[PDB]
Amino acid sequence: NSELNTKIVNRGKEFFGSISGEKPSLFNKGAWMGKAMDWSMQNEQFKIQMFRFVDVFPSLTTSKLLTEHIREYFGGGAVLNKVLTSNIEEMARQFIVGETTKEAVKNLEKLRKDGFAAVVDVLGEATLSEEEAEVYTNTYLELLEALKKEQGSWKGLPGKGGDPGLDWGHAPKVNIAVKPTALFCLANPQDFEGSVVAILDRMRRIFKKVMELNGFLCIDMESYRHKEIILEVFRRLKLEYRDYPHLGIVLQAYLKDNDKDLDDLLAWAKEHKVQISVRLVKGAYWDYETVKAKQNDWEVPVWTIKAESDAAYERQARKILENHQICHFACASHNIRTISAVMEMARELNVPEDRYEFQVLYGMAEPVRKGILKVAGRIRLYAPYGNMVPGMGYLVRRLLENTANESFLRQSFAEDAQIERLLEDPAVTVERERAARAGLGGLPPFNNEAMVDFTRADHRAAFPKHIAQVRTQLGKTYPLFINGKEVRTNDLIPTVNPNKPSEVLGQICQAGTTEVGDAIAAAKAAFPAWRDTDPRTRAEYLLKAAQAARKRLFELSAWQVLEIGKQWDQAYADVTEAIDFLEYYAREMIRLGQPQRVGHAPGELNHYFYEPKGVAAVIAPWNFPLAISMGMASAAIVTGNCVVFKPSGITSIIGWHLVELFREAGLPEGVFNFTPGRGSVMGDYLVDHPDISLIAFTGSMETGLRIIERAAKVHPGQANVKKIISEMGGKNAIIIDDDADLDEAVPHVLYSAFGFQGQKCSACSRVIVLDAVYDKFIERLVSMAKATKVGPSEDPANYMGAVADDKAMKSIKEYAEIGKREGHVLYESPVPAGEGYFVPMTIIGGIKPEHRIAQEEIFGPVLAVMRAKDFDQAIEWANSTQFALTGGIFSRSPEHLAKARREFRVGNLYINRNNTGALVERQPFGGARMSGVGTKAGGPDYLLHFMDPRVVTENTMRRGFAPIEEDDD
Amino acid sequence: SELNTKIVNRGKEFFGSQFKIQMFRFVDVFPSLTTSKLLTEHIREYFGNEQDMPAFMSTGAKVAGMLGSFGGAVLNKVLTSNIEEMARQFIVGETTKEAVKNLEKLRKDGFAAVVDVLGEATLSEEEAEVYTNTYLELLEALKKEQGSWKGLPGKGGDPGLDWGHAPKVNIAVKPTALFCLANPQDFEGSVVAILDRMRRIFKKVMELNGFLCIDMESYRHKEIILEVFRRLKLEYRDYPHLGIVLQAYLKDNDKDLDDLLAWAKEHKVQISVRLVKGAYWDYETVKAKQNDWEVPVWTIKAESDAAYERQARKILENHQICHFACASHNIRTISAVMEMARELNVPEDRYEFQVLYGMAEPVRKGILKVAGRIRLYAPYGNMVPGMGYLERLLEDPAVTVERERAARKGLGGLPPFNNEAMVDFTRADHRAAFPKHIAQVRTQLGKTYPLFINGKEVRTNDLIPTVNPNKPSEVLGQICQAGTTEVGDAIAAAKAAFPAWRDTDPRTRAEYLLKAAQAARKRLFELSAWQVLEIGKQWDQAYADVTEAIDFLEYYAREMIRLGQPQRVGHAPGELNHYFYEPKGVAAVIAPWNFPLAISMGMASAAIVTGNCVVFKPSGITSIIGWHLVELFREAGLPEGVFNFTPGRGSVMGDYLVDHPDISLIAFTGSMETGLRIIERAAKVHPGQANVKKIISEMGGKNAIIIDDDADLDEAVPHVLYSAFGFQGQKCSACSRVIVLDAVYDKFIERLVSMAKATKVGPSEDPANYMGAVADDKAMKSIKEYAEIGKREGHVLYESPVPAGEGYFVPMTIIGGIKPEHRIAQEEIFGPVLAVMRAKDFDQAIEWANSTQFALTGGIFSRSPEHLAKARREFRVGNLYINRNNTGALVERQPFGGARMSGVGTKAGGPDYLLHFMDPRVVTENTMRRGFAPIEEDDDW
Ligand SMILES: Cc1cc2nc3c(=O)[nH]c(=O)nc-3n(C[C@H](O)[C@H](O)[C@H](O)COP(=O)(O)OP(=O)(O)OC[C@H]3O[C@@H](n4cnc5c(N)ncnc54)[C@H](O)[C@@H]3O)c2cc1C
Ligand SMILES: Cc1cc2nc3c(=O)[nH]c(=O)nc-3n(C[C@H](O)[C@H](O)[C@H](O)COP(=O)(O)OP(=O)(O)OC[C@H]3O[C@@H](n4cnc5c(N)ncnc54)[C@H](O)[C@@H]3O)c2cc1C
Ligand SMILES: [K+]
Ligand SMILES: [K+]
Repeated sequence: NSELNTKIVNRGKEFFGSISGEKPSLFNKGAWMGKAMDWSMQNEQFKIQMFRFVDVFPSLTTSKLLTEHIREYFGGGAVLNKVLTSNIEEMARQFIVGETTKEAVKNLEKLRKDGFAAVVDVLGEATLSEEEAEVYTNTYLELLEALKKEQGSWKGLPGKGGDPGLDWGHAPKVNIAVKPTALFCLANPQDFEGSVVAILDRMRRIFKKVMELNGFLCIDMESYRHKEIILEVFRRLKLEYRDYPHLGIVLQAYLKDNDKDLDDLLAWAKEHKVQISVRLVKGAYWDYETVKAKQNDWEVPVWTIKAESDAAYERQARKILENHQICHFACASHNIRTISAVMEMARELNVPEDRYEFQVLYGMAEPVRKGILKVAGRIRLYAPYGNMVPGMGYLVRRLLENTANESFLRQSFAEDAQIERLLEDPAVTVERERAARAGLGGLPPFNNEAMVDFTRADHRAAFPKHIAQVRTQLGKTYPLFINGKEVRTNDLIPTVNPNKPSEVLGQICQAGTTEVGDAIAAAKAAFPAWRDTDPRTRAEYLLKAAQAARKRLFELSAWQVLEIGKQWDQAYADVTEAIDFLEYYAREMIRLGQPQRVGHAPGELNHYFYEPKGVAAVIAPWNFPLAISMGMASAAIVTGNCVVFKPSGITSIIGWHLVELFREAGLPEGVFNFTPGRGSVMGDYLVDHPDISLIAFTGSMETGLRIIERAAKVHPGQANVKKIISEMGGKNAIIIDDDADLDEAVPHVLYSAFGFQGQKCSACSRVIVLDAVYDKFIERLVSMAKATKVGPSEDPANYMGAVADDKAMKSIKEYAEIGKREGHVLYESPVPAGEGYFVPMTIIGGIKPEHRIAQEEIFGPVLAVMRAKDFDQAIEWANSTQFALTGGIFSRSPEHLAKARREFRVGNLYINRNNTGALVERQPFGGARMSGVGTKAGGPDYLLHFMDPRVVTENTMRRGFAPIEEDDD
Repeated sequence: SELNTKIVNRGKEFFGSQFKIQMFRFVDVFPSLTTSKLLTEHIREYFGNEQDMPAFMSTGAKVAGMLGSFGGAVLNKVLTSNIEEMARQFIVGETTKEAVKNLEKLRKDGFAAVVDVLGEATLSEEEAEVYTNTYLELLEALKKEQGSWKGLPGKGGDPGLDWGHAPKVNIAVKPTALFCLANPQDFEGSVVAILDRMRRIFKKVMELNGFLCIDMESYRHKEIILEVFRRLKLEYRDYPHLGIVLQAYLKDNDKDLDDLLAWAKEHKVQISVRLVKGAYWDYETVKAKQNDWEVPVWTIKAESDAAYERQARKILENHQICHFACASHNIRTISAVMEMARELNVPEDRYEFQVLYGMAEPVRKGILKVAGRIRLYAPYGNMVPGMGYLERLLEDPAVTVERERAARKGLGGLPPFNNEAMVDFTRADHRAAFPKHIAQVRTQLGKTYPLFINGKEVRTNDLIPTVNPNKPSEVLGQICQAGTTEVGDAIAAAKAAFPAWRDTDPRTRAEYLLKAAQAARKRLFELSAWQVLEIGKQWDQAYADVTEAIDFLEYYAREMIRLGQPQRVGHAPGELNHYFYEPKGVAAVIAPWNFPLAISMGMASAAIVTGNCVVFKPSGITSIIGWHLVELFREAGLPEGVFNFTPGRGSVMGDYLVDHPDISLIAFTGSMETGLRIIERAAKVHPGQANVKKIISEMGGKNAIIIDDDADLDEAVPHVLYSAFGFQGQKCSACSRVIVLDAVYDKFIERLVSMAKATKVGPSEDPANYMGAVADDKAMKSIKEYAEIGKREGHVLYESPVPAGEGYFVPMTIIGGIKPEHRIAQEEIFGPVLAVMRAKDFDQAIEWANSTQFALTGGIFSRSPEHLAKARREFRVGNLYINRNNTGALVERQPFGGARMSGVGTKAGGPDYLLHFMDPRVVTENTMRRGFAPIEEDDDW
């Protein structure tokens, strides 16, 4: 509305005029803080180094660490140490009211004398243990106890009447904020109910004490990952205390979901006949959400045009004010436009002042704050307190917030103010900027398949449903598939659920040597026509197989949950990876499929091109039973070979999915043959066969090396020297440097070691921790481990579950016993009673390179902890096995990271994240040494391993004449 | 511009006085269509394109195809008749009787004549004799006729002469038609062979006081032909009727002309010159560019039109000593000669004009009415095959030149790769270089060649003499042999050198290869001469070995620079993935004797430049050439231990080297038997062994060339002879089976065997010899037994003489009747034993081509697009060559290697090769800290 907007602009103009020349303290260049922010706003490279240096600072406990990091980041001594320490502490102190409860209450009271209310927060988020969650909870209880004893002596902040005991006459004097992720270390929508209950139970304990002193509790909103969980905690706590009005929730206007979330919540309040309070903010995690989404192949949950967040805020604030009778409103913004909008919308709607207040962050926007105090009178400061390390996330969000290009505050106080532009109706700005914003073979470029996203109710509902549906399909007999036809044999092997082995999923026919011979012959007969099929047409078959899998994504995942004990996310990622291989290798064949002219001499034409080899034997593992199976089979297929495929005997139903997918794609008969069989009956037979030209194997070293020896022999009638593609496992280390962010390292190490019960060739089985941070890291690692539960993978509350089968359990348990003798147990989890191949989550310390569990691949949930004296020994220890598949390092030292990139010679080295989870294209996967033969699946050199090059050279000069070609010399 | 205006006007006077390509292709191939089936198939194929053809042709082609051979007879009758009639407009006859008759209708029209024989390329001594005797036969017929010939109208002189001064009988002769192996590589032998035949023809010419003119052919033979003319002139100084052709398009011509005139004056003789522009322009430019030779011709057409006038003038000036024939169809060129002569008052007995008999009759006559003395160049021979073989315009070309002249990339800072220039025996310095360097090598014999380990020479008590296979009494040197102890020391040195070398920047590693390449280039003739003596390489074979070694160095240097930069993969924000390559460790390089520098350097330098360290075992019979690698890397300053030289007895140290746990890669080129054994032993992982051993293996072939029934035999025969017998057949790429279609078989085998008969077997230091001794006594005994096996299996067609006395000589041997079931159709002989297989149809030819366990190279000669496309698809070898020999793969142009029992699919000299010596690594970094990440340019954002 033009009339309302005019009032808003005019108020905004009066506001700017009143603060003309004033700047927030943070930008004051008479202080280190101000100069650093100035430099950061001027130079992106410096900003990154500066903010990263702030993050690593608390770990720099020695003079050596401090001076070296300064040189590495930016390139008597005691006093210089304290100069630097004081500077960083100044940056942290900028945004906090204290370090202890006592100091906070004291400064809280000085703030009241200046006329400011407060919402008090205990710094902390993303907790790592139950014990840490308890400390955080008890800190709030301690705060409330101290506040209960002081508030009686507080005169209520000046207001226009009401109760002089209350702030402004109506607001409770005690107001606290709590971050839900500080309340549960395993908060995750994958375990939606368990997360809600764990957080709710601690929140209730805090809320009960709040209600004791008639105070206000506001629940902060954190990353999008937990948004739905947090709304549910609020709804549940609210209904438990339906008559208590002082409970609030943060809603984030920068979220696309927020128009609906706010509508849902207002309707919900009406339906349940309760009142609510909403602190409307834009949102604090924008940089994170954008990146996190793209990295994890989820949809971006925030608006990406800044004005869209402003417009949404004005929309949503208006909706709230219109509903002031049921919804109390806290306007939390430092933006003069946004603030003036709220003031004029409230005026127009005639909203009583007891229904809305203004909030700003402590240590920011002081001139804006001063204006609100003068004009509105009701201004509350978000006041956090605590130490630098638990407050580091918050601190960095403030540094980013105040220096961002799109920041209102930066544009008002760090740049020359363009007031007319700053005060524009953001809806108008959205229209303009939205307007302005507006591969080969015809194929769109490759993108990894969307990962399951348990923020979605439908994705959360899908798994229990598909798992149940799978259970309606048990008991079937799975035949061989040879030359386009189903072939039954008499020999059946049941396949069972490792988490509940009495549950039989199906019976699998076994191929004898005769049937495998029939499969090889069919592959061989099909080969000439398939070899002669256009590469683009072969690619099209893979694309059709991918679409078929895409249609069955949840169903395919559910099968893996039951047949091999994949957790929901592990199962889904297995299927999406199979899909990625199909899409990526289709495109790779299209690229490689066109002959290239080579040389540039006239009178001559040379073309270099590729052809397939013949029949490929594909021998797949059980641990990534669809992904790796499909990767090897489809690479061989798309390059023009025909395949005889032996799935693992314990994931043969998953192996059958390859049959179903290629059948739906309509692949020609003979090109793909499915011959599950007993290795003792047909393993050597398949590898030895004279008509095999390629073997693609992923498995243990022992088996891989045996195949490599047997395959080397050229038998009578054998056409080619057999090509080997082999991936043979690892004994992978993660190094924890002394400057590592332990809050990051702990959950990544835990996932690397115990994800899918440790049954990955990439799994971390050695964590090599520098002596200087050893006790601190191990305490935190063990504490998080203790909170995790072992049990059936179909139950998403469980972190890990049964290993693959009875033989694997016996082998892993024997290794666990060896390890317990070699070192000392640091943690050994309980397991469920009754049936299931359960091995405890096991962590063993005191391990050294000479120990068997530091050398031999266990392939189970047994983590060796190695205490290294310095970074040089960590590297040496990392390199001390015969394997070299993956590795990880947590370090914030450029020099150490460079040393690791050069010297930690593994196939896939990961810096500051888990060392599992390689994605197609992004992380081509595979290594050398005893871990493989240097082939990397999902990368641009892989398909060539399944082919051989040919050249055709033509003499184009006939009778002393040759046609000129465009690229001739 | 006095003469110019006068030239323009002499010219003005004169001026008043897809389907087409398919048609040309059809006439070309027509003489080969010897069956109705062949004829209908080629009509169907050549004129089948519905879109690009007239609908008459398009519809006829389809009809021809549907009728098949049943429709052939009527087509042959019609097409032959029409083509014979067409040919009659360019060729004066195919019998002497028919010739004379038209030569007389020509005299009775105002035209003199020069007669030339148009036939197939001379590929044998018999064919040279047929050509020669055809001239003798025309001269006898002309002798018996020129008496009754009324001399052409004139102004003075003998009226029993043409124009009163010109002999009535004039013949032109093509030099290379007199000697099928004419080659400047054997300059003197080529001169003598041709001269001996030219002399016999000339005497018959002098017997009837006629004129003999010696044609000029391609640049390859120019200096040979000039020397022939001289030797012949001095033999008959006083006989004035001998002529030579000079080509104005050659940059050499100015000096060649001046030198010839001088030479004449000095020896006090007269000469005659037929000045032409040049008939081989496209050939010369392509051949020069394929070999990095100097381009011998101008490349602006006007430059040739200008050079002609320059040179015609100079000739006319010296008319007292040099008679002159103007041979051009260019009005400006004829005009400008005319006036230049008449502006220097050259008597008319000193210049005549020559044009093609095939020139349009009105143009031919209207030109006579201005120039007066026109001689017709009159081709003579078989009509059908003969036809298969067949204003501003008046401006001063020098002006045109000044104007058109006036009107007129690599990475890593390095120029783009280009193959090292091949030796050029048209150069006197290149011809002189081999005898010199061979003699210099002979001053260096008798040395003891030590091991080279960790930068040091290491001697052992066990010495093996290396000898000349063409003269085994000649001992070139003694080679120290490494026992297992020394090989272990080499392996340990390599392993100790590896970490520092792996960490050496790829651009720096490449720099060492570039320095080794410059070092080899500096010693090219010397390095070549050594191979001539140590392994019996012929001059060109030796030089090509060294140039290929240089090419591997230059190419692999560039490949490592390309591959050495990590590449970001993926495009997710908050994340950096970099994909890059690392070396494996110690490489065993086990090299063959047959390309002793090229293959050795290729495998060694590839391993070295990729960051591996090398333990190198040369063949026991080419260890001095192996020592050259030591010299070259030493001169490049390669760090100690990176390259180690350990010749040793395979029986003593071969398995030890392959089996060693510290070896990570084995690069082998050699026999299948040895390669497969290496593959089996390398597969095993021994205690302490770090990697699964990587195999790079090339294991030989049983390579076929298919001769389709429409093949051009003038090209196919010599290419097959070279492919089979070049370097005594000792190549993994050699043609050991020639599979010949039934309809062309008898003609092909006659010409091939007759060519083989013309060649000589003997010492490879003698450039006159085609091939020489095989590698050693063991090879000789083995090859000879295979020959005896073959002779029992099939039918010997040719077995050459060999020199008496010492030397490992195997006869050049051709055996027919060979079928796929035969041992010599299956087993690699590696010597000069060629199996000839008669295939009943093209389908069978393909099936026979694919009938061995090998698949290295192949070749096909065909002019059928459908047969060629079938070969490209189904003749599945690593390197298939169409319409040329199947040997001589060049770096980059022909990356080399195959699969089946021929190799493991590695191709030396190509863009996938270096990757086989490395393993890939990925580093993945999470760049997000505390909720923010640096924005990268290549991010999806
Ligand atoms: C008292 C208080 C409590 C808060 N509590 C929370 C909380 O519990 N949870 C939470 O997530 N946030 C919370 N916030 C908000 C957050 O911390 C920032 O303070 C706030 O987003 C800044 O907005 P603005 O109107 O002050 O400044 P502005 O400069 O107007 O707005 C900046 C905001 O715009 C958004 N933005 C930036 N770039 C883009 C873009 N390209 N596209 C779309 N949007 C963009 C971001 O949200 C950014 O913070 C709170 C804020 C206050 C004052
Ligand atoms: C009677 C007679 C005898 C002959 N004898 C021989 C012989 O023994 N040896 C021999 O080699 N040929 C011989 N020729 C052919 C001669 O050399 C030329 O091929 C042809 O005659 C030139 O034709 P032109 O002067 O009529 O016409 P033009 O159009 O004037 O001349 C064409 C010529 O220009 C030259 N040319 C074309 N393009 C370029 C370019 N881009 N740069 C530089 N030069 C260029 C070529 O030589 C080409 O032949 C003979 C020709 C005749 C008529
Ligand atoms: K199972
Ligand atoms: K020798």
